[PDB]
Amino acid sequence: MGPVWRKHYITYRINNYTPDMNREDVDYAIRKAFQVWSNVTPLKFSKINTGMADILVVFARGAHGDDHAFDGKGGILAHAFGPGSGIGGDAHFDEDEFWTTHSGGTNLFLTAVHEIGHSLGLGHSSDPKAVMFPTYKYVDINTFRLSADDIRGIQSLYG
Ligand SMILES: NC(=O)[C@H](CCC(=O)O)NC(=O)[C@H](CCC(=O)O)NC(=O)[C@H](Cc1cc(-c2ccccc2)no1)CP(=O)(O)c1ccc(Br)cc1
Ligand SMILES: [Ca+2]
Ligand SMILES: [Ca+2]
Ligand SMILES: [Ca+2]
Ligand SMILES: [Zn+2]
Ligand SMILES: [Zn+2]
Repeated sequence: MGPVWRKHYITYRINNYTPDMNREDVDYAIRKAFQVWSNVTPLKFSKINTGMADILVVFARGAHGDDHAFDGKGGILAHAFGPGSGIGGDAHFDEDEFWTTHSGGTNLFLTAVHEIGHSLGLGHSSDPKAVMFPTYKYVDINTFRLSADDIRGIQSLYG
């Protein structure tokens, strides 16, 4: 349950870029992460560079202006606010992690799929195979799929 977006057109904006990855790789990871969720819902996501986006994507360090401070390398990798105005929906990634396109460090795509889950109103899964399982663990992103539980979860919220 919990809050949900009351529209099917949702915008996002990348507030800033980790220096860990090149810009196009960050854009790609985020775009593909939204696509994962749009593939199984009526939701559509558009990136904007100018304007008032629903979901702000932010990389930040330690105490960064909200009530969910980061903890340096390891521990919490990211956090996101559920649907709502203002800071609602926004997804924040811990810059003290080393973000990657791959298995080294912390994979941005996989983390973003999880965080966008939260941005859309999903909670955690008890399926060790679900992207909404509470702890990060790398899986081959080339064959990544939502689990049936993730799909049940998001379809119960939208459509
Ligand atoms: N423990 C781990 O496996 C890695 C660290 C590994 C490392 O050292 O690199 N950390 C993690 O997996 C941590 C653990 C957080 C904790 O202490 O409870 N989880 C997190 O960082 C959560 C964020 C996450 C999970 C995943 C994931 C899960 C399954 C498959 C693929 C990716 N991707 O990002 C944090 P959150 O759920 O958004 C969150 C944040 C703040 C609040 Br308040 C509430 C919820
Ligand atoms: Ca917002
Ligand atoms: Ca951390
Ligand atoms: Ca970093
Ligand atoms: Zn934050
Ligand atoms: Zn989570």
